[PDB]
Amino acid sequence: GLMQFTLPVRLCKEIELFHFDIGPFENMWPGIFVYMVHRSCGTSCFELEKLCRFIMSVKKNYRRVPYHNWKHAVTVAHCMYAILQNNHTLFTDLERKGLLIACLCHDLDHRGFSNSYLQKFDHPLAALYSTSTMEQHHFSQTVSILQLEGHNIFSTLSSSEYEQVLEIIRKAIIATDLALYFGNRKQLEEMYQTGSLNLNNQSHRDRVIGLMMTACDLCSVTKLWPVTKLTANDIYAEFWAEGDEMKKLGIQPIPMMDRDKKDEVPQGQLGFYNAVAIPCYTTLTQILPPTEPLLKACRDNLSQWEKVIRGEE
Ligand SMILES: Cc1nc2ccc(CCc3nc(-c4ccccc4)cn3C)c(C)n2c1C
Ligand SMILES: [Mg+2]
Ligand SMILES: [Zn+2]
Repeated sequence: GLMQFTLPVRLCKEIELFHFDIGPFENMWPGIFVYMVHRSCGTSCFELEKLCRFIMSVKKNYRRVPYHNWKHAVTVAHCMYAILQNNHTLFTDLERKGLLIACLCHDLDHRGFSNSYLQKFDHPLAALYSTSTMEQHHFSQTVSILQLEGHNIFSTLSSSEYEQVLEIIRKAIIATDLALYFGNRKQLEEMYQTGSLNLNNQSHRDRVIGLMMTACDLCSVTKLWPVTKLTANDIYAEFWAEGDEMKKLGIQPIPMMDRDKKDEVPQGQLGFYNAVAIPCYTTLTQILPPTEPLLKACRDNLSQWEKVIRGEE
């Protein structure tokens, strides 16, 4: 009960910054996550024994793929921790609880393949879930683990507080389907600009949590250049494996997934920063001004990709 988690001084200070890298020591990531729950939620949010057992079952259910792995889960949760800590008074007790768990769980049991590949392979999961295939699976795996004995971290919540948090988590995880982000950000753009955005309106809060989920999920583009550059290799290593599997089904993959077209990566990153990342962190900064360091870091990385194209590195 009087048991803090504490971190070495360099981590204690840097973990509060949006651009923090959780580092290569896997055995420290559980403690980093518990540290973040304790500071953003409280030492009383979860029974430590249950939380530790829940974290280790979540870890066990992430696969050894190059990008959509346990490191990505904890990275996306740290970005959410940074957003929550810079926007102290905007979020409910239940939202603080639900969103760090949602982030840790959002890619549970990912196989390194897109919704599109599952649909073309005719994977069983594509028949069970016609849209946001992997994301409905991730929520389903979250509920499974919550129902393991000794794993219900929400046990002290009332019946209706419990249903509310599981509903925050479901919407948060569904929102990580990037196909839904474009529409969601357009609506948030219009609401903010006509002045109709209202954070007492639940359907509005939902949209804003959706955008935060996109922002955390994409946070590799908000790191220092050497982190951003090295994560991009992991990201393309999955896409190219998927491209290879598309070719096995007799389908030319899109160039993004075709390892023969590696040369167009710098130009593909530009498109991505311009069409997805910058718009994402721009609208997030408009709604939540203290998240501006994410937009600034993203702009700095776009400018580094421009330098790569000009052969200045
Ligand atoms: C967090 C993060 N999430 C993602 C998701 C997708 C992409 C890939 C962008 C991208 N490359 C291409 C491309 C590359 C080589 C040849 C032809 C086309 C097209 N397109 C849209 C990146 C870089 N991401 C990052 C950095
Ligand atoms: Mg995902
Ligand atoms: Zn993800």
